[PDB]
Amino acid sequence: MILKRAYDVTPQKISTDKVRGVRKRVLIGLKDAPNFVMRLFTVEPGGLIDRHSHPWEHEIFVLKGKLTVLKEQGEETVEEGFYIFVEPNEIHGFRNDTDSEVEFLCLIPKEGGE
Amino acid sequence: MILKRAYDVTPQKISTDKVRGVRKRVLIGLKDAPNFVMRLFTVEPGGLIDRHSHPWEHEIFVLKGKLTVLKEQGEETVEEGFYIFVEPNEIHGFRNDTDSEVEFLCLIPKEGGE
Ligand SMILES: [Mn+2]
Ligand SMILES: [Mn+2]
Repeated sequence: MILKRAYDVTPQKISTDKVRGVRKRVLIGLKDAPNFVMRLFTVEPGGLIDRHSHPWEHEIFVLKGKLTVLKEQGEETVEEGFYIFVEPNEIHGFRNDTDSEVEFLCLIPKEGGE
Repeated sequence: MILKRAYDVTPQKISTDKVRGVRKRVLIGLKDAPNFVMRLFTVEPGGLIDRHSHPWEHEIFVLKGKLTVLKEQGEETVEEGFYIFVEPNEIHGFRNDTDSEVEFLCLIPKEGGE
């Protein structure tokens, strides 16, 4: 049994073509878990995970702040206490339109990576 | 994409010998999920999920309050922002030793039910 403070995990700041202003923490990863993985994402004010898709699902829980969710033909801003399920191959992305950091847990099957 | 307020999902109170002072909400259940499910548990002050084991893992994230984790040979109390991975067949239980409600997300592979 691993019991850990999520904040104590070293984050990877993520800077790509599609991602900026985002830190990722892998809480429970591929070496720990037989089936799925748990990450914690922090998005800085104005941070972006642009639209993309992949052949595996996301189960997400919004932990802090107002999270803007990008969809194929629209967006929806939700907040802390919402859960989100993205089906395999469904176009999605995220953005922080607020002036404070937003946090969300994101879980994916091990096929998806980590 | 499902986007919903967790608190809007119908809670199942449980009042039995081994599991009491608990409310369970299935956020992403077996009709929605190809691989694993997402539940939210609220534990009232003094509530209890007694020690047990089963042949599937738990991945857990503590959302609010101070949660006491019962282990084979001990106990460890963690706070919101902590995560817990319980290995398959590992003895585990939970208790709320505080005077306020505790909330945690709990996910298991679909093999484990709901
Ligand atoms: Mn994605
Ligand atoms: Mn259990």
